[PDB]
Amino acid sequence: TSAVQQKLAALEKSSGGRLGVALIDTADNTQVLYRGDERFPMCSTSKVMAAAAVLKQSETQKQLLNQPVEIKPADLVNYNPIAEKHVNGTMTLAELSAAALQYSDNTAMNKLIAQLGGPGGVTAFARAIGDETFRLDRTEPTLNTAIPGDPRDTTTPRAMAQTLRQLTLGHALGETQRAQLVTWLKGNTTGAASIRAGLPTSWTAGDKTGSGDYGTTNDIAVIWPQGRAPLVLVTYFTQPQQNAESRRDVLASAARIIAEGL
Ligand SMILES: O=C(O)[C@H]1C[C@@H]1C(=O)Nc1cc(F)ccc1F
Ligand SMILES: O=C(O)[C@H]1C[C@H]1C(=O)Nc1cc(F)ccc1F
Ligand SMILES: O=C(O)[C@H]1C[C@H]1C(=O)Nc1cc(F)ccc1F
Repeated sequence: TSAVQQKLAALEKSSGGRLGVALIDTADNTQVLYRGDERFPMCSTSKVMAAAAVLKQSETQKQLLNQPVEIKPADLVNYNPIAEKHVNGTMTLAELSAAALQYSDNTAMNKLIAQLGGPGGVTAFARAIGDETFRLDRTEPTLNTAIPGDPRDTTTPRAMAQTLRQLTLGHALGETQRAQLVTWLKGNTTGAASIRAGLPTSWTAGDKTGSGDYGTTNDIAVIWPQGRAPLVLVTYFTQPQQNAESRRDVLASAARIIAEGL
């Protein structure tokens, strides 16, 4: 095991939880992995798959993103920063995708799931792009129960890094769609204490965070340094106590360790 792996392991030991990291450097396509093949609860990081899948639909349904979707009072779940603003109104599939990605809105995510025919339809997209590891099983908010050993709504750091790469840097999506996804991720509001906090301040990043029970604290990011090829980094973290507090600082520190290890 490398120096970076030794430092990640020490970080993990200090934290009291379980840490999963995957970095892909698109320069030589080398990967740095820590518990890169263990399952972790995705929590809101799964929102990237649901949004990408609706993007995929729009490559044939050209005005899909502009379609109004009713927000009903019964639609609202535990955390709806944007959707609660449009109750007895409508938001578009574009606005829903933005709200899900940028504010982590759970009602928004449930609309995206419905648009895909259920959690199976989101998993269908993963399979359509070669990700055989991602599984989405539940809707919001129960997908965040993050129960130790539960395989539902999990993926591995290696799979999610490979997927995020294909979506934002690769050609799993049409160009218009990819660029929309990159824009959306770049404008995330929830990520300042996570991966971004561990990165040289002049790097551009887009990311999606996620949190859940068992103090589960996640972030997935595409990163663009300057004068070197982009990176994708996944940092997943979960803890033994059901009511454990969030540890975004762990993700910041994993990303600092990786950033130094380049
Ligand atoms: O075992 C697995 O995870 C893969 C082979 C199973 C599979 O693709 N199932 C599956 C895929 C989907 F996209 C939706 C529902 C499903 F049950
Ligand atoms: O979905 C795929 O193309 C890969 C996972 C393989 C598969 O057989 N899929 C699959 C299996 C199932 F049992 C149900 C739905 C599915 F899509
Ligand atoms: O965590 C997020 O990204 C936002 C979506 C909100 C959410 O459901 N998270 C969440 C769920 C839980 F069940 C427990 C803790 C949480 F932080």
